Amino acid sequence: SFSKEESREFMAIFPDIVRDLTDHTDIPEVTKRFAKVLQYNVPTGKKTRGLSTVIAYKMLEKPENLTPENVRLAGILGWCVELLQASLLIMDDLMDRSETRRGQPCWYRQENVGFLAINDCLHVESSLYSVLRKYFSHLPCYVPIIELFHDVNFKTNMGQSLDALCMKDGRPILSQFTMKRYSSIVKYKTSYYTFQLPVSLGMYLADMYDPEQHRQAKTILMEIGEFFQIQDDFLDAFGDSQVTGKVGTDIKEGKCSWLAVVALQRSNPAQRQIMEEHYGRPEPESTQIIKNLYIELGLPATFAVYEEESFNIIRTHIHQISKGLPHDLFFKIMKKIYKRDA
Amino acid sequence: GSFSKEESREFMAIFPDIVRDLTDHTDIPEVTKRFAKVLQYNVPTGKKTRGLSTVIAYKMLEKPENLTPENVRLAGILGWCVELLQASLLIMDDLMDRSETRRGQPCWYRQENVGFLAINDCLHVESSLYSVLRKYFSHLPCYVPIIELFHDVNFKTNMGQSLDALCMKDGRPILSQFTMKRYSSIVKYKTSYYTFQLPVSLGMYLADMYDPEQHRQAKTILMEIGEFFQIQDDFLDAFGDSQVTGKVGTDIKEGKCSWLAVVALQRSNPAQRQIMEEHYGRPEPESTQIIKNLYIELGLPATFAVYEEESFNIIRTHIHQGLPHDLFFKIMKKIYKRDA
Ligand SMILES: C=C(C)CCOP(=O)(O)OP(=O)(O)O
Ligand SMILES: C=C(C)CCOP(=O)(O)OP(=O)(O)O
Ligand SMILES: C=C(C)CCOP(=O)(O)OP(=O)(O)O
Ligand SMILES: C=C(C)CCOP(=O)(O)OP(=O)(O)O
Ligand SMILES: [Mn+2]
Ligand SMILES: [Mn+2]
Ligand SMILES: [Mn+2]
Ligand SMILES: [Mn+2]
Ligand SMILES: [Mn+2]
Ligand SMILES: [Mn+2]
Repeated sequence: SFSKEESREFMAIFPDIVRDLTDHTDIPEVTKRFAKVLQYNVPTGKKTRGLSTVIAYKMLEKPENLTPENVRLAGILGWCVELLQASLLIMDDLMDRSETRRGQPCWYRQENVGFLAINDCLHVESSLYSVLRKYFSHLPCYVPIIELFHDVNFKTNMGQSLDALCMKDGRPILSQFTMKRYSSIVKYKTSYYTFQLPVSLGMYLADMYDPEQHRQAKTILMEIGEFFQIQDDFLDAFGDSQVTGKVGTDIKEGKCSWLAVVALQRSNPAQRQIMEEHYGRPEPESTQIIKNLYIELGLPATFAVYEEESFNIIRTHIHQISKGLPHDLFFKIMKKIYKRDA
Repeated sequence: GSFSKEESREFMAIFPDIVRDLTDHTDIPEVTKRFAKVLQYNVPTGKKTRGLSTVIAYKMLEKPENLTPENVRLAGILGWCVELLQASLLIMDDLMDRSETRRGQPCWYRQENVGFLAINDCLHVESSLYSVLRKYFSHLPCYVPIIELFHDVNFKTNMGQSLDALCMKDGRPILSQFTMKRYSSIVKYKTSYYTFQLPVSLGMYLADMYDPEQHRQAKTILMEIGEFFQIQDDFLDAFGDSQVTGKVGTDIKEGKCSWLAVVALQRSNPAQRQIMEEHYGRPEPESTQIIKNLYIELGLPATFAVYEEESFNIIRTHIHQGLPHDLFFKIMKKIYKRDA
């Protein structure tokens, strides 16, 4: 349901994650510093992935099996996803040369961090397998959960690589900016870790190992992932940095974003040359010239129309879900993200 | 095993399968073909001591009658999982230490159209070893312990790296904290766990040796060999031939808490100590050459050569004291007097 009481239930676990990873008695300098890394980077987001892990479980598990112990375990799995999100955001902000994350200067920009952000990134990722070891190592779901986290990370790395290959020799490859390429990027970059991981982690905690059941969840959770990333791409250019918590860099970094794809689809020959000349430039005047074209092409209105159609199209596909999977779970995910401004 | 040609041929024959197993996700050939390039350029170009050690350890810890071609090749695949971890750590390290060359070629992040994308490749190469472990070990009792060992050693290595990186604050090195105590802590976490304990511990788990005391006996002697090994690397950074070592040292420029910088301060007169304060951890080429000229004036090359001989003999005395001694003698014989 994504309610005040669940947000308070979830934030109550976080102190214990910090204690489990920091409280290696011969290097207190580093354990104390890693508490700061966790405190800064892990808990200040919307925590949708982590809260979806708990909601997924509660709606897949048999009502009679929903003990306070079993709910807490779903809470700890959640925070393991947020640990992965944290690691990915530390790296992403370095690679995309971002200014602000979640309302604060990006970790790598801070006084004595810089490239040390690369090590923190890797440290925050490996720390979740330590949390998994302490709480799940005596449960049937231990190996499958470990393997899902390894597979999802590998797939997320490939997403991030395909995302980075938008530029060669300082200029974007606008000829290759297709909706086919776009769909491949968000599938691997976003959908696997953001949407599949929480729901699958819910299924494994409930002992739901049926391959066809996971396959039915995957198909709709990929559609939701695409829908989600298109929202992120819109906000990067037209969002309020005060509300979103970040300054957009998609245009400056010359990303194959949903905006850039649709811009090219609808551009006249003079508008295409603008894109050629000014897309993916370090100059502020170029970024504004591109945003001005985006405005000119009615991409705000175009996004808003798509969002509403896509919401309805996805809902129709959720009503057709089979293999005894709960519909409401997927309606509840869509309700939480539909028309978001952060 | 004895680090022989045939053992390098046996170990290099598995590598094509590792690249096949990770790259041959059919809807994105652009990324899988690029990752085959990332692997080819970053994994097998080292000496491969860690990976070859993992095979040698197993051969010497497993019962002679249980050494099948199947079991030896599994120890090899474990060897490559160690070389994948190494490959990922080196990509990250070169970005952080602002290094020019690695293994005779430009550092990965300096290559045309890499840059900060080297941060993704770093992460991507580490996660790829857990895909290899899954395929070949998921049915064995040693699966979970081997998964966990890697996770633990990675976490430990990350903490090593951080301590190493806190040598500087506000552009100046913290020379008053450059002790042998701090140094022994850096190398323990940064080098010894993944370079020496990991191969041997993997060879034990594949031989179904789960006795904690046996892992604790091996650990004690392998921690000594790691400290020895890192001191050798610290000497080469400043006095090594870059054409031979394959890398241009940056320890003086980055103001690292290296053995050389620790011993320099221990023996420095008050004029020599101010030279360090003024010129250590400076980007300017003239500052790096002044420090190397001070290092030569404190007879540090002769100091290292004496230490290397002493420690080599002291460790051999510790090895003599049901684990196979020749394993630890053969590792020490490989790295003793090395110039790369
Ligand atoms: C996949 C993307 C777009 C990264 C950010 O995800 P969120 O927008 O959910 O970020 P937080 O709330 O966790 O900061
Ligand atoms: C792997 C991640 C973080 C998802 C997409 O990255 P983006 O770069 O598009 O994410 P934001 O910085 O816009 O949150
Ligand atoms: C921990 C250190 C000093 C990294 C280099 O190790 P090696 O000198 O074994 O590197 P390669 O053989 O793999 O190049
Ligand atoms: C690679 C790791 C984690 C060890 C760090 O040692 P260095 O930073 O000195 O590595 P080299 O360049 O000397 O190989
Ligand atoms: Mn970004
Ligand atoms: Mn990005
Ligand atoms: Mn974005
Ligand atoms: Mn280093
Ligand atoms: Mn280095
Ligand atoms: Mn070195």
